[PDB]
Amino acid sequence: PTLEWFLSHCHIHKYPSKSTLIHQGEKAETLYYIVKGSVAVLIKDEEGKEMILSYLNQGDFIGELGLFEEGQERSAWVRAKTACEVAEISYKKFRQLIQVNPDILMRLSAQMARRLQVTSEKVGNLAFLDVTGRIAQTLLNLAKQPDAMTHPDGMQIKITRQEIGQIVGCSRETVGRILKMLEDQNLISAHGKTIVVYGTR
Amino acid sequence: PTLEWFLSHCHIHKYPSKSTLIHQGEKAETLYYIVKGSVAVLIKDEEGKEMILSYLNQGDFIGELGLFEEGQERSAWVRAKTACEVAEISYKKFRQLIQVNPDILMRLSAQMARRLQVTSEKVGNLAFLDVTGRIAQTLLNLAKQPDAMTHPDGMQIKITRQEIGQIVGCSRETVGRILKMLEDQNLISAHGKTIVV
DNA sequence: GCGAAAAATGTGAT
DNA sequence: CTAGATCACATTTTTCG
DNA sequence: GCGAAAAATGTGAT
DNA sequence: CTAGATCACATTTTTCG
Ligand SMILES: Nc1ncnc2c1ncn2[C@@H]1O[C@@H]2COP(=O)(O)O[C@H]2[C@H]1O
Ligand SMILES: Nc1ncnc2c1ncn2[C@@H]1O[C@@H]2COP(=O)(O)O[C@H]2[C@H]1O
Repeated sequence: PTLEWFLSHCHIHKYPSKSTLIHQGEKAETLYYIVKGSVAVLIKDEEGKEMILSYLNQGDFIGELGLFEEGQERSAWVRAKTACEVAEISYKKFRQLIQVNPDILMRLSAQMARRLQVTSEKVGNLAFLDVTGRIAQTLLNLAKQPDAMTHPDGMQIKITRQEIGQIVGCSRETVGRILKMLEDQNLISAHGKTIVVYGTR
Repeated sequence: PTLEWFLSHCHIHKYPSKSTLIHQGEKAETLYYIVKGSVAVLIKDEEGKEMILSYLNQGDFIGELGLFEEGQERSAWVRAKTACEVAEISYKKFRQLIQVNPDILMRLSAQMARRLQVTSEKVGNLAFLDVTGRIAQTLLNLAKQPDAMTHPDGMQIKITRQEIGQIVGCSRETVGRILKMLEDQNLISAHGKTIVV
């Protein structure tokens, strides 16, 4: 399949858990593709707080927002979540490749298009909702996220309050008090391993 | 170049001051092109409010997200800040134009990455800044803009308080109560006009 | 599948 | 314990015929 | 090159 | 008016050699 033409030119490498895959600011060097495992992508403010903006899992393409112009600094931080294998090709060679088969360039644009639907939703969520709203919404998202392991009354996830405050944009104390709130209503069962129960699965 | 070959196949239309060229929610088929004019992409909440998620101008492709996922919704709302001239091609045709001269595709994919980029910044200005912070860089970015006039020494953009309010995500009454404060803290001077120094 | 050490947490007036 | 929202309604600024 | 209506605004506790 | 951040350390639970 078309993928294998790229995945052959693209050098697979092992990256351990927590291993800072890409750093913000550097200069657009390679094009990356996750052949096993997962990744987190985050930015930080005036200086200090990091905020997650997306994860990405098997089959995505990291760092492609340079590719179409020259001299772009890295957009943001990309830090491995679980250990993963991120294969890669040099920008210059990607282009030459695009012409010998452009239906992978097609496949890239797909991700570069959907990621902005998701991201424009985010602006939505941080402008129109309040933290309880964002949290509730996010838990549903994460249930959808491939990470989840089923539990006989809803999708299970083992994430942490610190991280929710980080995706949600709020101090982890408020995560503590709201996750408690949605528990004393039966929307949530929660001990480190959280299960947001919506019935159906 | 690749541009004039591409365009030709596009029914060209002249939408007037504040038309609605894409209603959010509806069906996707048209990949538009502003051959002249300017757009304001919005998102709206079922209850009253909206957020100016982007300005788009001449040269920009529009309604591009449908194209790879067959069967979809029109992500947001495109309105019209001035009389424009927009071109149009059926997606399934555009897809054929891809597979004969693949340069036009790049030009959209590049239109995207720059967007993906500026929007991810928007995300952050919301999770990290004061209203003052926000209004402030909004008065800066609004000067890196095709429609702003190089006033005596600096940029003179016109844009109203409710307008800045929609971009920022803050109330109108705060916006005014605040930007005129960036005047004592001599960063701007205004009067309908916002003569960012 | 350990248990020492490393990380996450939560509670309240302002 | 601080930032920014929410009240109507005249005064004020802007809109082209 | 000028006059109505029309958009937009400011404020002030809380 | 009202929502959440927040300071600081006991205590609880999750990571890793
Ligand atoms: N909003 C976003 N959503 C998803 N991925 C993003 C977003 N912003 C940046 N990225 C990714 O993060 C990478 C960091 O810089 P690159 O230009 O290498 O490529 C970027 C994209 O792969
Ligand atoms: N983040 C964004 N920045 C700029 N324009 C956008 C953004 N999100 C959506 N749009 C544009 O608005 C269009 C709405 O309909 P489409 O999804 O067809 O395609 C969308 C884009 O062209």
